[PDB]
Order: sequence, then structure tokens, then C-alpha cells
Amino acid sequence: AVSVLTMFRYAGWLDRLYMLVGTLAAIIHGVALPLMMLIFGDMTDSFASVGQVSKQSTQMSEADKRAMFAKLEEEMTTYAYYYTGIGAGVLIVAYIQVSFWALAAGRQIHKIRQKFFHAIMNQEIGWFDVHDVGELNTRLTDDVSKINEGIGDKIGMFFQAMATFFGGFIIGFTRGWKLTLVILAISPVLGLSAGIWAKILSSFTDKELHAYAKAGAVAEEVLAAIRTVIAFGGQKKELERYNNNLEEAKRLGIKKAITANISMGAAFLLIYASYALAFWYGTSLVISKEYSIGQVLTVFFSVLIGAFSVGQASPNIEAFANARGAAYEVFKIIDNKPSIDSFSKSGHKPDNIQGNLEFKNIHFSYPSRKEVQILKGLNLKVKSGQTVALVGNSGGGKSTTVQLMQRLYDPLDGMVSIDGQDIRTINVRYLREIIGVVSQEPVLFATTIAENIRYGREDVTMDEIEKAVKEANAYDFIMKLPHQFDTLVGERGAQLSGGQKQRIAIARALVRNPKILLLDEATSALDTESEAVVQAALDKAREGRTTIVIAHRLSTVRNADVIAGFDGGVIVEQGNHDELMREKGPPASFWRILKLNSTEWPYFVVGIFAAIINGGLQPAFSVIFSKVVGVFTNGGPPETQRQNSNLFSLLFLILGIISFITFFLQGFTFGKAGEILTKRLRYMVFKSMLRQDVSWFDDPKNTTGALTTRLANDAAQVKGATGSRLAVIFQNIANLGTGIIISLIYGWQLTLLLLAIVPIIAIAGVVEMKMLSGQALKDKKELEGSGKIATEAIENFRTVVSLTREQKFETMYAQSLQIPYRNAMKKAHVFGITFSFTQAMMYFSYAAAFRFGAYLVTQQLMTFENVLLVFSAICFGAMAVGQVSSFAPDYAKATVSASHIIRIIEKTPEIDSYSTQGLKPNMLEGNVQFSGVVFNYPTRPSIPVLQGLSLEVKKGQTLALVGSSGGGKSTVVQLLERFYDPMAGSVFLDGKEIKQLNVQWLRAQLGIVSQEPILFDRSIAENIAYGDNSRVVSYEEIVRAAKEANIHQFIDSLPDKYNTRVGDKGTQLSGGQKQRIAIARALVRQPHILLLDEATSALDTESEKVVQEALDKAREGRTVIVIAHRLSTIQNADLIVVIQNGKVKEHGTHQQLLAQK
Ligand SMILES: C[C@@H]1NC(=O)c2csc(n2)[C@H](CSSc2ccc([N+](=O)[O-])cc2[N+](=O)[O-])NC(=O)c2csc(n2)[C@H](C)NC(=O)c2csc1n2
Ligand SMILES: *SC[C@@H]1NC(=O)c2csc(n2)[C@H](C)NC(=O)c2csc(n2)[C@H](C)NC(=O)c2csc1n2
Repeated sequence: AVSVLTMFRYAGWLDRLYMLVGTLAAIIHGVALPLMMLIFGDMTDSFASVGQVSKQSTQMSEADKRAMFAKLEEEMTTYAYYYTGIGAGVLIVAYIQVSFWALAAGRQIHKIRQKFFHAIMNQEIGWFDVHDVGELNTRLTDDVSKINEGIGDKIGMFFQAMATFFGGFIIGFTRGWKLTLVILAISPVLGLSAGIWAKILSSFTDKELHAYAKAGAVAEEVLAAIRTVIAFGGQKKELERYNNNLEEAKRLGIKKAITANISMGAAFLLIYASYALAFWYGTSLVISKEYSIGQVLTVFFSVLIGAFSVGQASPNIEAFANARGAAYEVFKIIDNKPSIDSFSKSGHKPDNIQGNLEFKNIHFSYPSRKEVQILKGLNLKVKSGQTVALVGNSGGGKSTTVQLMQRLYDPLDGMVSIDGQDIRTINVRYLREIIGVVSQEPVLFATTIAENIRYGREDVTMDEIEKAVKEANAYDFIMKLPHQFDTLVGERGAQLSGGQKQRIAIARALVRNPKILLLDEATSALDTESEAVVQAALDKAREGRTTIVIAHRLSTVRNADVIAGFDGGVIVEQGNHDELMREKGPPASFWRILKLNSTEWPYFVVGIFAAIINGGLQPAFSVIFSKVVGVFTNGGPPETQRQNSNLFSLLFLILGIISFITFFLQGFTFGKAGEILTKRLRYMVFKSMLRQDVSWFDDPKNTTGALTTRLANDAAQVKGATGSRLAVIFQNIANLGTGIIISLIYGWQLTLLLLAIVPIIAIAGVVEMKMLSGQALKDKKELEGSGKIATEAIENFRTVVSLTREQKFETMYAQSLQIPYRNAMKKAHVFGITFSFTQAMMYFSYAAAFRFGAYLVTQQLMTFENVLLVFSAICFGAMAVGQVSSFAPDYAKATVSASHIIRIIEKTPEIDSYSTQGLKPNMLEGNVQFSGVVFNYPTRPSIPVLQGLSLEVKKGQTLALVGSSGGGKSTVVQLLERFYDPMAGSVFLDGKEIKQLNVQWLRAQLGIVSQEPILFDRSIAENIAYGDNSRVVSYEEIVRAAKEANIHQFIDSLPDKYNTRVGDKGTQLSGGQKQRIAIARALVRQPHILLLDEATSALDTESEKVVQEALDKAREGRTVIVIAHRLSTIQNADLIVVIQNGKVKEHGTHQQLLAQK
């Protein structure tokens, strides 16, 4: 499913040169580093030779050396010159590499996009028929960008990294004959261990994901049917299950965090030591008088630098593979030679053709459904001047006879000839432009009428095409509203109705001036007044040329002289027409109060001191490194050299292991805090959802899947927001502060240069990142110019190919992408110049800083070891700054978004319910009055309902309030439970207003049942007990309620009734019997009033007969209000008081015919 060594065949010779020079520049840039390392090695060796000052006789005679210092400064001048030379060279070569590679990539993307659009716009219609619309355009938008990114930047950096790797190792094979073995023999063990660590991390992550999916799904379930959940008032009983399931996740997350942090600590341990090992073997070799300090430094620094570089190339290869796959698909679309081309200059030129259409053995089936043969052979001959009307169920399925006229499909063994010439020999474009097509629905574009008319044929004059449009129904639908010209009719700007779209489409068809016309569903389901005029246009078009008309409406059939239509594929001649039956008819977060949510200071205070002590490691490493170098440079080689070297190596590991245990403690506290905050925030958010009520849940802005993602992939954001954003900044600031102060202790002047060179590099990196991010943000805006035409073109391809206007869309796409082409070229140049800029300033600052340090050493004040200490400390601190930032969990990625969204939803107040300020009368008479109650949908206030409803309810009432649709009557029964609120109306119950009737105790007495008995995955016995849950929970009444519900006879299968739960649709109950289970739950509620809305969703049949049996037993037992849009249900209701929107009272059907049907 991939392709390689083919993605660049569409590049020109200049592009090949571009790529070659880019590769050469990348190779040079890669080779740059090892040479610099070797220079540094020999340069430090020269220091060690000169700066030894071992003999006091030289130190006293002739003003110390004062001449060896001259040789030293000459050597330093030469070294600094060669530094700046290689820095300028790296500048130039890196600029060349990045710029040429990215510009060649841009040219390739331009060519690929143009060819892709041209090919996809040229395929046969069946290709789109076996495919969809939006997915293709999404592919077009995404894969081109993926290919660009890859075969630009990633392949650009890959050769650079690989050349760096071979370079350092070659320096290794020159100066590190044994250093290489220890360094490369320690390499596999360290990398492998971190990998065993990555594998364990992945396993723990998968376990955590599986564990959270159990509970998250309990969650998705309680939400899906949240209306029932709030109706039965089981929030207090339900949050407990949510919490236990959540708990079987936070301990797993604690384990996962422990694993990740101990893995990081182990990686540090494997690096500090072994790095330690290298010094251990190198220093001993220097003691053996065969190697020097520079010899060790060059190989050690070089081999490692290269290994990093070679390891850095993995994401580049991943992007390359993605680009390979995407290129494979997009090329697969390309070169897909269709059966019809419509572009090749081939075929005979028919002229003065009458248009005698023919049909002989016409067999065809749609490629989407080849199983059903749409047409099974027809024999027919027609003559020009006699329009033919087809009558039947449809146009042979869907306008099939029309489809083969313009070669939109390919006939199978059937031959059609307009004038005795087969369509295959006739040129496709010429055949298209001589036949006019009328669409069933006239899709147009948001553009002015002028180009809509010009889409017909090659425009000769604006006035001429206007005169062509001067046919009837003009000057009113084209001049009154559209201001006589230049009005972008469509969804964007002065949207019109189809009555004018059909007329302008017919006007375009007349601009075609066809030999033959085709009419398809002129006014299919249009307004009955919009017709009777468009048909006049069709008739006057008929007077010009012969047409084939297919429509469901029979009005045109009388007008048509020849009526040759049938159904089922059996041809019926046009001898007579009377035989056929005549149918009658989001701000940011505080970052100070968010963390204040974590009131776990005993779990939190450990980290800050731990973070500082962790950041304190790196400058200590720099000090130890400087001391190791000074042991051989400013050393004591007469007396003792082994003692201090071995002591420094021991310091190397004790420091490594203390950093390891520091990371252990830091993880053990920070991951635990993050996981406990995860569970805390989630448990709150769940109860916040519960107190939000139906109002917010009915808001379409929030959906069930979106809210499940809200509970899923936003707590991890706060996890990083807690520790990472604080631990990282504390570590970085501690490192920088302690490095700065130790540099000040060991440096009074050079630190000024260090603090002057660091900020320019920092701001250069920041401006580079900001510029690339801004260009990426703009890329969407300029690429949307392509989409503004591509979306409409792909959507309306049927009409587009039905029209002759093909190349114009390609030209507009070419221009609207050519502007982004220049934009991308300039962006490429900016990216290249800024990358070369930052690299060049890095090298040049290295050179200048080291040269001025050398000058100050020649001043005999700060000796080399101090210079190396300060330089390495500052630069490694800055390098660690960004590196530590990367190890964080996407704080840079959107995170504060989910953070403050969670804050907002948690701070959300309860609009209604879940409060103690409720008055609960002990017993209720049930005297409800739904009189003068008016209220609408808060979520959709555009549609007002529930106007002027007057009702009276008493004990024994059987109000069968039934009305048309559901928008006017469902809310009536939906208001008894106060899911919504009455603001214009007033509701009285027991002489008391409902707004303070102890909402929980209110829902307690309501036996409401939803229309669809949606049920969650609780055990059947526990599911039945869920009725009166959060109330007294008791045994030996569930069986009593089940028996009273007359359900025991069927459910006695597996009579245990306790563990026979529905295991994710396992042991599925009958579709109509779930509502029976709902009835049983309502009965075990022991209400005083019951509300029913089940109606008959499925084919309940005999099961339905049993459910109104249950209903009538329930209503003769206790007062029940039945709501159902079924005539049989109300006829079953003996107490016939049907009221619909309050026009009538009591039994309407007896008083008037209205309620009956
Ligand atoms: C604990 C802290 N480390 C990190 O925060 C860290 C995380 S990722 C990484 N570093 C990279 C990938 S690792 S390179 C490497 C090099 C050599 C060996 N070995 O087994 O001899 C192992 C490894 N390794 O850990 O994969 N390191 C380099 O790019 C690299 C190449 S030269 C070099 N550093 C210089 C000489 N040393 C340090 O800067 C240094 C000393 S303390 C320290 N860093
Ligand atoms: S004193 C200026 C500079 N400091 C940086 O922090 C810096 C800017 S860009 C950068 N570091 C990249 C991320 N560096 C490396 O990838 C890297 C790993 S090892 C290494 N560089 C060599 C040994 N050191 C430098 O190149 C260096 C010296 S000064 C400096 N960077």
C-alpha cells in the first residue's frame, strides 16, 4: 500500500538540479560538526601543552613565558579565524540546502495538485458513484500537505543527520581507536533499556486505556438516556458506581506514572554513568601516555553527537512513509484511463444531423448495484420533430434512458445512435455540446448570472447571450430581484428560490442551442404555483428542437404528441395512452488558582524542593567536567594524577544515582498528585453534569459523543497542567540561577559575553517559531481559496460534467493555487534563511566567545578550566531549557482550553433541582391543573408551542391527551416532572405551586415512562430495583411487582432473575417487552400518578395487546394519564376525555367528527 522512488517522476530537470544541490549542501552541513569537534580537541591539547606551567624556572625567567603566550595567542587567532570560516560556510550551505529543498518541494506540490485535480475531474462518473464526495476532497486537502511536509523538510534533514553520523564515526575511526569500542559497546545497552522502558510504558498505557474505557462507558450509558435518569431521580445512588469505576483507573494511572518517571530516571542513570565510563577509560589511557585530553574529547564528543543525529531521523522516516502511501493513492487516481475522455481531439464530426435516436438491445445496470439489471434490452426508433414523453414509476429506475444519451455511463451490448452514428465514434465533447440536459434539481453556484449564462457555450457577446435569455419568464426573475445584472445568486448573497433556478438552467440549455433536448422532473415536488409558466418555456423550447421528457406529473403528457413510456423495463408502444391507468392523485486560566484546586500541599510541597535539587545537577556536571579537563591541563603530572581523576569519576556516578533517586521521588509525588486530581476533577464533573439538568443536555452545542470525549481526553490535559508546567519551570529556573551564580563566582567578564550571546539566539529561535506558526496558520486561509471552488465542483460534478464548462474550473483552480504557490515559495525562503541564521549565529557566537575567553586567559586571570566551566554551564543550561520543555505532556499543545472549559462547567450553577430548599407534602391527592400554561423550547426558541392549554386532573382521571405530531403535545407530559420550567403559565398541585414542591420528592410520585424504553446495563433484578433506588432498597417486592406486571410467564426462562443481565445486548429481550420492564419499574415505584408515552414503536402486535392490558390494570389500580398518538390506544381508554390543544373538552369524537381521523 506504498510506493517509493516514484514520488518525483513529475519533476523537471531544474528540479532535479535543485534536489541534487540540496543533497550536496546537506552532506556538507552534516560533515561540518566532526571537523569542529576535532578542532576543539587539538585546540584544548594546545592549551594543555601551553597552560601546564609545570616548571617554576620558566615561570620566573623572562617574565613568565611572555613568548609561549605569544605562540598561544597566534594559535588562538588562527583557530578563531578557521572557526569563523567554517561558520560562514555552514551558514551558506544550510541556507542552500533548506531553500532549494523546500522550493523543489513546492514546485512538486504545485504540479501534483494540478495533475490530481485534472485527473479526478476527468474520471468517469461511475468512479464517483462507487465513492463519496466529502472524503475525496478531504483526501485532496490532506495528502498534498503531508507529501509537502515530508518530501520537503524531512528528506532535507535526513541526509544532514546521516552525514553527521558518518562524519563523527569517521573521526572516531581516526582518533578514537579504542574510545570507539567502549562508547559503541555501551551504546546498545543504554538504548535497549530505555526501549524495554518504552515497551513497559506502552503496556501500562494500554492497561490504563482499557480500565478507563470500562468506566467511561458506564458514563456514556448514564448520559445517553439522561432524561430517564433524572426522571427516576437516581443521581445519589448512581454517582457511587461512577466513582468505583473511576477508582479502578486512578490507581492504574499512579502505576503508569511511576513507570514513566522511573524510566526517565533510568535513562538519566544510564547516561550520566557510561558517560562516566568514557572518562574512566580515557583518563587511564591519558595516564598511559599514548592519548591526550583533546584526543579523548574529540572522539567522545564526536561519536556521541553523531549518534544523537542518526537517532533523530526516525520521525523523518515516519513522515516519508506517510508521504509514500499518500502518493501511492493519489497516483492511483492519476493515469486511471476512463472509458470516456472528453478531451482527446478524436472522433468524426457530425453536422446537419436530424437526431433520430435509436435503442437496440439496451442492457445496462448501475455500477453501484450491478446485481440488479436496470435495463434488460429495448427496441425503439424515433424521428426528429416528434418529442417523446416517458411515463412510469421512474425514468427506468432513475432517468436511466437520459443517462446514456450524453455518455454519462457506458452501455452494455446496447447501441444508441443519434443520427445512425454510434456514440463511441462520436467525439465526447461534441456529443455533449449538441445535446441539452435539464436537471431534476437545478444546482448552481454562488456567482452572478452573467457567468451562469456564459457557462452554456463560447460566448460571442454579452448582449447576444442576453438576447438568447430574452425568452419568456425573463426580466422578472432575472432583473427585478437581481438588479438586472451582476447578482451572485446562491447560498452566499441574495438567496433565491428554485422557481428561478430552474428557469435560468433552462436559459443556459437554450444558450446551448442543442439539436436534441432532455427534460427531467421540471417541477418535482415544487410549488404548484411556480409551474404553469416554466412549462411554457419547456414548450417553446420544444417548438425549436425535439426533446425527450420524463416527469412524474401527467400534465405535460397530454401536451406531448408522442407518449412512449412504461415501467418495469417492459417496452410499451406509443399507439395509445388511455390503456395506462390515470392516477387520481473561552478565556485563559489563572495558573495560580487552578493549581490552588490541588489542596494537596503535603503531596505537592515535596516536588518544588525536589524540582530545584533536580535542576541543580547540570551545573554540578559542568563543574566536574571542567575539573576533569583541568586535571590534565592545569595538572600535577609529576606528583599525582590518578587520585583526582578517580575521585571525579566516583563523583560522576554518585551524582548520577542521586539524580536517579531525585527523579524517583519527583515522579512518586507528581504522578500521584496528577492522578488524584484527575479522579477528583472527574467525580466533580460528573455531579456537575447531574445538576446541569436536561436544559443544557438538550442544547445541540453539546452532544453525547462530544461529552464522552470531554470526560475522556481533558483530564490528561489538567494532569500535565498541574506538574509539568511547574516542575519544568522550577527545574529550568533553578538550573539557570545556580549556573549563573557559579559562573559569577568563577567569572567576572566572560559571563557578560555569555549573557549577551544567549538572548540573541533565544529571540532568533522564538521569531523563527512564531513566523513558521503564522505561515502555517495563514496556509489554511490561502488554501481555502482552492476549496471555495473545489467543494462546489466535487459536489455538483453531475451537472458540471453534464455541462461543457470543464477547462475553466481547472484554470480558476490553477490561479487560486498559483497565488499560494508564490506564498509558499516566499515562506520556504524565509524558513531557510532563518534556519541558516540561527545555525550561523550559534557557530559565530561559539567562535567569538572562545576567542575572547582566550584573550582573557592570555591576560592570565581566568584559566581554561574556569572558561570551559562557564561556557559549558551556560550553553548546556540553555540547551536543557528547550529539551526539558519538550519532555512535558503537550502544555504547548491546546491544554488550557480543556482546563478552563472544565472550570466553567464545574462552576456551572444548577438552573433547577438537586437542592434542599424544597417543600415536601407527605401525601398528594393528585389534583393537577394544566390550565393556562404557556412555554416553549429554550434550546430552540424559534418554534413556539404550548399555547392556551387548559386541563383538569383528579383521582381516577384517564386523560388521553392526543394531538398531531409531537412538538405540541410531548412537552405537555414532559412538564409534569419539571424538566423545563413554566414562566408564562402557572401550574397548581394540591393547592400548591410546583416550583418549590421538593423536586426529588416530586419525581418520586411520578410514574413516567419514556416513549422508547431505553435501558442501561444494570442487572435485571437490580434494574427493576432501580425504580425506587435512592429510596429504601428492599428485597421480596421485586418479584411481587413482576408478578403484578403480568410478565413473569415469559421472563421465568432462566428463573434466577438475578444474574441474567443484558451483557451488551446479550440475552436480548423482546423489543416490545422492554417497555413491559419499564411498566414493571413504574409499578414498583408505587406512584400516585403515572405518565405513559410508549405508543407503539415496533411491531408489538400481540405484545402490544398485553401492554395495554398492563396499562388498564395500572389505571384501574391508580390514577394514570396516558399519552399516545394511536387511535387504538384512545379507543381502549374507557374514560374518553381526549383534548388536543384545548379547542374541545371531554369526548370530542361523540360531539364532532374532528377527533375521529
Ligand atoms: C542527563 C542529561 N541528559 C539529558 O537531559 C538528555 C536527554 S536526551 C539527550 N540528553 C541526548 C540524547 S542521548 S546521547 C548518548 C551518547 C552516548 C551514550 N553512551 O552509551 O556512551 C548514550 C547516549 N544516550 O543517552 O542515548 N543527548 C545528546 O544529544 C548528546 C550528545 S553529546 C552530549 N549529549 C553531551 C556530551 N552530554 C550531555 O549533554 C549531558 C550530560 S548529562 C545530560 N546530558
Ligand atoms: S552558547 C549558544 C548555544 N546554546 C543553545 O542552547 C542552542 C541553540 S540551538 C541548540 N542549542 C540545539 C538544540 N543544540 C543541539 O542539538 C546540540 C546537542 S549537543 C550540541 N548541540 C553541541 C555539543 N553544543 C552546541 O552545539 C552549542 C554550543 S553553544 C550553543 N549550542
